[PDB]
Amino acid sequence: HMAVEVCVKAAVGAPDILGDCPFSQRVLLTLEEKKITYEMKLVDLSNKPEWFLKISPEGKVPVFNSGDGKWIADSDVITQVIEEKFPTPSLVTPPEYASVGSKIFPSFVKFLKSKDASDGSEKALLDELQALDEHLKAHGPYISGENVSAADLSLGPKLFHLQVALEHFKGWKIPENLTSVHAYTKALFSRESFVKTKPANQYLIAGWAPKVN
Amino acid sequence: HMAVEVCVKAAVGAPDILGDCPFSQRVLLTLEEKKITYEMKLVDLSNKPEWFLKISPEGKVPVFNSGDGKWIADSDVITQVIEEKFPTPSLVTPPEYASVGSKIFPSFVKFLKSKDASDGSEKALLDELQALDEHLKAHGPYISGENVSAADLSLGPKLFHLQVALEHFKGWKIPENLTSVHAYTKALFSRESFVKTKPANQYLIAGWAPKVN
Repeated sequence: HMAVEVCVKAAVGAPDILGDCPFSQRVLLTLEEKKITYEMKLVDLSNKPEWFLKISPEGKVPVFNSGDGKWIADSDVITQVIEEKFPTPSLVTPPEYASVGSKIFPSFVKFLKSKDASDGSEKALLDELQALDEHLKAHGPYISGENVSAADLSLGPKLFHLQVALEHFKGWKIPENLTSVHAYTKALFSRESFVKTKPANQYLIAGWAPKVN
Repeated sequence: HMAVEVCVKAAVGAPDILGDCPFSQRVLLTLEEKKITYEMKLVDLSNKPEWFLKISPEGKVPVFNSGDGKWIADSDVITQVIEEKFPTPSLVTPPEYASVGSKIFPSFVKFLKSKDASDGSEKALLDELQALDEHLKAHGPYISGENVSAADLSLGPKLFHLQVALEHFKGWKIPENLTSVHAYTKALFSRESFVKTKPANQYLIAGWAPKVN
């Protein structure tokens, strides 16, 4: 029977280069951490190939094959299907810590797209990071203590995008007085799985550039 | 080891009565169709019990246990975790038909909440149902032909809510010139699994009533 497969976003105009999808990176982080043998198939969404449109006709990424031939979409769905089919090593996050940092990504996009300083977007984002800092100071170094879980593989890519896009477009960085957020991103981003699956800053910025204007 | 379990919304003030959650009904429809032995645990969200807040601390429904002790949320996640752990009988919808009727439910809520007739909400909903009718006329009686799949178990509850809430609050019904939508809802709603898991019209209307005003 079939191999384990994942289709993710490639850099625009470079089909052999990994793109900036943070939902695709969550799935890649899961597959790496569980030491599963798989194949990453890159798709340039501005030039959707024949084989891709067969597998995912609505052109959405990521799409995953567990080796059964049935292609499934949505990174929440995918990472949970992976947890069931490949339970060891466990990456289960306790439900008490499931929604930790849930509003950081929407607040990041809100502040990035912003043109007004009286917007309240910066404060709303800062308040969201202050809450994450408090949670990490109390129950860290990761979302669920001493070990990396699913919630980290989801939030990690989102904080990476926040870091690169806000520095480039705004000159804004997660403030250093948020010591627990910083130890968290320092620890998470330096992981063998993150370093491998992270997009080059270049493609992250290029991807966000049209949405900023 | 543990039993298969699902926590769903109960009628407000009646913990022994099945509530109106259409995402919970999708999961119940999946569990019935796959002839899986499970237990439905009812939760009155206006009076969240002790045991429930342990299992799902963010108070969200549905929540599901496949018998491993690990509670999971989101009906898209749940129904796909069920498809992997219990593949026979298959309920896989081909991805080509995955997004069929995707905008019907948001358009229904838009038109229900509406106070203006010049809103364009009615037409937007009608256009969405006309497209579903065309798809069903061409590739029916269900979303994926002759047999019921996952997409039907998702859309079915949504069309049921649309039917009951729009008749009660607006005097609006899916027009009868949409013959394929009607054969579809006639076939789907009469199924042993639907009849069993459907909320009483009463609790559907009561649930929507505060959101209409």
